[PDB]
Amino acid sequence: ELSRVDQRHRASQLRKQKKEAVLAEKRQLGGKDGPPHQVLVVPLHSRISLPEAMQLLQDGTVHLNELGNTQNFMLLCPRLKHRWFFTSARPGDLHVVLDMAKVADTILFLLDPLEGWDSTGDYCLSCLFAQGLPTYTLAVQGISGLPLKKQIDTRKKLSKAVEKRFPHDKLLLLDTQQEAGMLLRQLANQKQQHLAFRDRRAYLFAHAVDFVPSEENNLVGTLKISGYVRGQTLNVNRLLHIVGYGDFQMKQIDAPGDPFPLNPKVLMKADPGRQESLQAEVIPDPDEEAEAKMLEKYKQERLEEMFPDEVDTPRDVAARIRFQKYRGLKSFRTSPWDPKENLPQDYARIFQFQNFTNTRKSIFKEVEEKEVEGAEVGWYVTLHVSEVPVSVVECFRQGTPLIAFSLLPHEQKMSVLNMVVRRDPGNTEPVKAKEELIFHCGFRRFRASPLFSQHTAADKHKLQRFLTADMALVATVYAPITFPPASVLLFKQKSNGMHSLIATGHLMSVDPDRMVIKRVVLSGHPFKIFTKMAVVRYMFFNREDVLWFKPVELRTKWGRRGHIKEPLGTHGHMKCSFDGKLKSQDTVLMNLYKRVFPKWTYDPYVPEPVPWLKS
RNA sequence: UACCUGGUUGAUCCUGCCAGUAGCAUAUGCUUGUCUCAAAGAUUAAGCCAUGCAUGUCUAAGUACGCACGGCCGGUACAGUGAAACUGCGAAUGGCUCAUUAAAUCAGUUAUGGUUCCUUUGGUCGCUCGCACUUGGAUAACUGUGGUAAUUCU
RNA sequence: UGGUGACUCUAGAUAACCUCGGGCCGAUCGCACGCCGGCGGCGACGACCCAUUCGAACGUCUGCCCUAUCAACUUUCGAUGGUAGUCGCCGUGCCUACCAUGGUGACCACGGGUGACGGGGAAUCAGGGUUCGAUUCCGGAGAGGGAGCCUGAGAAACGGCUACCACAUCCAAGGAAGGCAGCAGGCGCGCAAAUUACCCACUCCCGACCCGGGGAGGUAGUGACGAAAAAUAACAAUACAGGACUCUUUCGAGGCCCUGUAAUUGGAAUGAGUCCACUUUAAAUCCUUUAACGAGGAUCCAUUGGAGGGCAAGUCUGGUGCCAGCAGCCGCGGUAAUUCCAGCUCCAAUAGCGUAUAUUAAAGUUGCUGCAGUUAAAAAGCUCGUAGUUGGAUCUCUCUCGGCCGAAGCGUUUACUUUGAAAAAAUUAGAGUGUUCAAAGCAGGCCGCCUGGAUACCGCAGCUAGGAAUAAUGGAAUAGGACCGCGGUUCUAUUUUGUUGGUUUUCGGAACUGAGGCCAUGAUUAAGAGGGACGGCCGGGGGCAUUCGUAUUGCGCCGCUAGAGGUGAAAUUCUUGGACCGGCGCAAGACGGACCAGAGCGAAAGCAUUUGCCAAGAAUGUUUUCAUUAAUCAAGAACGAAAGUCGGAGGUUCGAAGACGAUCAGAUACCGUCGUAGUUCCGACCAUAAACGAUGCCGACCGGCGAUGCGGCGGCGUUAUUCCCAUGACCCGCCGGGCAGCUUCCGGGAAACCAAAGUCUUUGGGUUCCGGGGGGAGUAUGGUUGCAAAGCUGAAACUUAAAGGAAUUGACGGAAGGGCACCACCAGG
RNA sequence: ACUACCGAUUGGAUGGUUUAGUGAGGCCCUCGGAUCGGCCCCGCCGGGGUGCCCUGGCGGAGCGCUGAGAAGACGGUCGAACUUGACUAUCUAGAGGAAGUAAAAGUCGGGUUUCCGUAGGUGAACCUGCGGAAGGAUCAUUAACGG
Repeated sequence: ELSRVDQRHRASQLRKQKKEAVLAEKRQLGGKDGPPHQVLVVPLHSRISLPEAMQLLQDGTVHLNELGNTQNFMLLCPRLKHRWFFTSARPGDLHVVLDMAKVADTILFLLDPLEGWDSTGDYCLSCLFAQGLPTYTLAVQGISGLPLKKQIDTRKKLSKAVEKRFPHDKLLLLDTQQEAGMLLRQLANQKQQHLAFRDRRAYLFAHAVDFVPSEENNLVGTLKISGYVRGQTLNVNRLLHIVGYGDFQMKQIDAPGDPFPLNPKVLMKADPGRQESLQAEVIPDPDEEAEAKMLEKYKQERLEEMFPDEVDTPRDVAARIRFQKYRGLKSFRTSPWDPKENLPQDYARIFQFQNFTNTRKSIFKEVEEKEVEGAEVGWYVTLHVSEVPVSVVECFRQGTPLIAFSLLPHEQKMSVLNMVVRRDPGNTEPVKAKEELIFHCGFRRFRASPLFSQHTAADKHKLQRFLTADMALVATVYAPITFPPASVLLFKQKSNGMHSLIATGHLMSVDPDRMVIKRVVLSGHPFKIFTKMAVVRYMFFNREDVLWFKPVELRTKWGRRGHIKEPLGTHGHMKCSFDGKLKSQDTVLMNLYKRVFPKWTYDPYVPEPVPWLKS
């Protein structure tokens, strides 16, 4: 490039460009045009009382909103030219923390001085890492509640206790109002993490919610979700999803006056009939017994880890009947399988994409590179919803918040979701393949019966009958369609409504063509050995059983590969050819493959979790 | 401690590089009980900066009429301490960074017989043949009236 | 007057000047107060100037990294110099005016780049060196970019001002205000870096100042950057296991034997911790010192990498099965996995240890010490030639002024060596001294004293004084050369012509000159260096003209002609007009065989018919001449096979291209028939080759042999029909310079091989070019030459663990021979 | 569907040498005189020496004279910067062209020793034309020549 001025001027140009990008990013929050900065406060340890820090932090002009249980307020300061919205959460109550930490702009964690944090807070923090961190900001409370002598070593011990979970952060303390000024200054200017799962749709937080019942006996009426738009330009025709209560149609948007402007009734849109998105999720045209079962599950998992899929052939039931729908494959990787060969009535009830990647690109470019005529971000708007149950307002009076987000096109239909997911080491309870588990798949909450498979690059995926503690699996189930990326969480009712976390991951591409193959290997003990010829017993029990499964190729735990020549006895006595000679301590085994499909167990309603505790 | 080892071939002897070996410096991973030293926004961006601080100053010895004070003794010009303000000096030292800059900077060497110099130190300070037992006019400090949304504005 | 090495210095005299935007010659304060109405001691501030100190500012000599795909730069608008000025604190093209046309450069100017602030210095390192230095000390530069100022002794100052640019804060929209490359903090950038703490107590600085201020600085906080010390256990008895010793044939048994291992037993001793008190300190913290509690290993529990080779420590067990993976490299995985993943065991370092990148030593793989160039990567195609580098032998202290000495010249000038004085501290090497040891530190030690706080290095360049080998350079050869006296011309003597005005005092010194004497008067020698002469020759050395041969081709004539041409076979083609053929000729261009050699000449490319001319050329011979004139060469220049390219001529043969015919599962290579440019000559381009001895040029030493060419020398004998004298041709030697061969344990070398490819770790005669694993690639780009084709110079991105060189065997011959056997054959049974 | 070249849009933007022009602000010079003060002149007056010499105060005009002096301006100078073309140098959106890659078992299917330099065959390999090399495997003979 030469000519030192030329290199310098090119560098100055690039500097200008990246500074313009950064400045264009940072005005989107906490300002005259920006929406308020939502800060969610979690006291991790049980010794901390959030009211103490909450009143140290509340002083600036305050506006104390109130709810049934939680207490969140609005803060406005022209000194820092900053609008804050502080909302408090309790650890263990994973409902509230999970469904309102996915819209909060910055999370402030409180830590006791003596210990790191509570085990319940440890569970909460594990779940929050697994679903996505907006911005964490470490804080402590009891540092100045001790003399200096133990104070410095207390900070040292906390710094020791944090580096195992948070890799490196400074611990910013809260004891005085001036320290709260330092913290507020810190939270005003942070390297904001763009959690793209928030940004790609039009998500809105509700400050007011009013129910106008059309008919009180029908227990359904018009809802007034008024608050701030925080994602994209929100459009009426796109449907609206409430995080705990499903996706449904919204009828009207108005824009009233904002409650808290930084420097101190008209309707925006009604939904046209033809341009509306239609609510069509499917195609229109068509005590000690539990302990004993748990021990049986333990024995089954122990049997299905040292032996992969060894199934003993029953001598009562005929073998070609019990494995009627199975087929044999020469090689798992290379042998073709038709994805449209055998389909039930369930895949005649979902929606398929001709090309997912093209559709995802088109939808994302239509969101980003195009502008719609809806209300812009930062606006204090009100949404009138035609169809909603009453009880959500009751929940709005309980203490849980309401968050409503406008969906992408084709996000309400049913499809076959595939979730890349690995087991959390905190839980060790054996989970079978077709169990009913709760998915938190990115603002959605539902029980499902998934199917676990390997996460390889090939076409066929062998079904996993149990969840492995290190291998990363793919959970496949009928589910409402969601566009990746998406944080995915797996929970189970342990006892008394305690949601236990098992596994977490991301959402992979959604398609029904990803077939899952269930395998069964049948064992046989070779009791006669010639050179490259063997006579094997106890694999079948009839005579026509060997004749039915003639073309299937036998393999061997010691690596030999063969194919059967003839049946000899009336019982299961079987002549087999081989590449080489078997050892005397050897077993032959034959692979049988079938296509397996997930169960249709989907329901959007979820029970409210109780506060989590350790056994 | 003036050192070498594996790798071309059927095998050998070579040229020859690749790789290993030791250092030293930055980053980073994993782990970390004592104790004494101790580097630390140089590299990328000599990019941008919210807020606080970083440069002030009085002796017996320039100017005291702020009762601001305890306080003389009373017509005692000025008893004392002394805010403020004028005056004098400093603020050009220090700190910071390495962008510029290739006989430039810089280093040793010489020169000012080609110059400037606060301060400090020693000299010089009735050499001059031409109201002074004390000269003049202001201006702050203070009193009082104000302007401007606003300033260490006036 | 006084002084420097040198003044246009300092001092003195005279004539004057001395700015109204002006120069000094106390209209000042404090402290005690006191003596014959007047005189006074001490201190503070001040002041024109001088000197000083702290500096600043310009100059001087020497010393920077990479680049030629940067070779000419500078000068209209100062570039180099001269004179006068302007401005400046001064010296100057610093600026102006007038002149002159200069100044720098292959000793690399000018232009670029730099991931450049320079140095002290850091890391490594035998010796040499290589790399780094933003960074606490010194010097410099800048406060977002440029610019211009105020005030002041000192600023082109930014914690001062004024503008424009770029950002950017408060508005009441009229305006106002900026500058963290200061300390903390944020954003941003990133692989990458700490507290919006406390204090002026230490160190020092500032002020009016025994008092005030100090994000300078100190002190704590974060801190596995790096560095020093150093715990995680010690002893005894048992209980086993081994090893030796003794007694026992052995098995076995003992020891006042050894060595291990024990969630075995016993006691004692401790620190990490929790905590008091003191000390520390500005107040603290820490370290140090005390009470109190505080330890049985089944924890107050050590990690990080590894166990195929390099490279220490397992062919241990289970799982996965050329999958997953491991592995820097070589490689492993395809089922007994020595390499993956676990367990156990073990190794390495150890409060540390992995990885990535940069750089260093290894790398004698950047070579000055100290590499290589026949075949592995490499010597230019060849010669000339400038700068550069290098270069034969030779030669052994004094005359005046002052007290035997000091002053003055030295001696042609340097390089070299040695000494001396100057060369910042820290860092480094290093002396001393129990920081408890140590890294450190500069302290400390003894009954108020006694001491330390050294030293060495500090390259080059510049001063200094000796040395005179070695290496340069000079002193007399048209003799206007030295040393002495004998004279002239001119300018001058600073005192002796008491005081003088003087034409003259004398004396002596300087520049040009005429003879004389004097010097042992003055020229080292002739390289087994070179040049140049001269003699006889010698050669396919070159050019011009001339001449000859033979073949081929064409034409004319005669004769016989029906086939001829070609091939492994064939076929295309010519011919009955008349081929091929045999002969007589003519013409056209070509080429100079056999002679022809391990010969010859030429710088190489290359050069072969006779004769003449032209100018060369080596070697030999010389008791010739010049006397160092030489070797190799960046730049630059002639020649340069074939092919090619421009203009002409001529075209016999042959022939790129192009046209036929054969040959087939697939032939398009293959073979034979024609045929254009070309091959030839003349004049210009082109400048490349396997341009090859795959071996730069010059010089020295180092084995043998017996042939050849040229020249010379010495010769028994043989031939010119015995030769009448010399003279050519054979034979035996010797010398010099060549062309080559044989052989050697000269020595080299990886070897093949080589009398050089030797005299090379026992490494240095001079010099030129050039190579750095293999590809990309002699490619792209740029410059330059060329009509063009092309040539010369010439990368990188990316890519691989080999590519390569010499020699030794033979699995195998689809290579050939033998030889064997009534389990093979002949004759047969 | 994913890369990465070329490129229609002078695509736009910014900087360094610049040609020409314009030129903020400071400084210097020439001016200028908002004002402030003084020297006079009157009118009211008090004193001394004998209405006259000078005094203290007030107010007035006399463009009477004098000292200081602000704004502003011509001119010089340094000079940031602004506009216009050229040389550039760089950053940043793009219709399209030519490519390639993963996905379709979809349709049709004998010769040569090895080179080097040039020129032609069609760019290269290969072949041929001309000139060169070995880095490519030497068996047999060779005294007389006089009459």
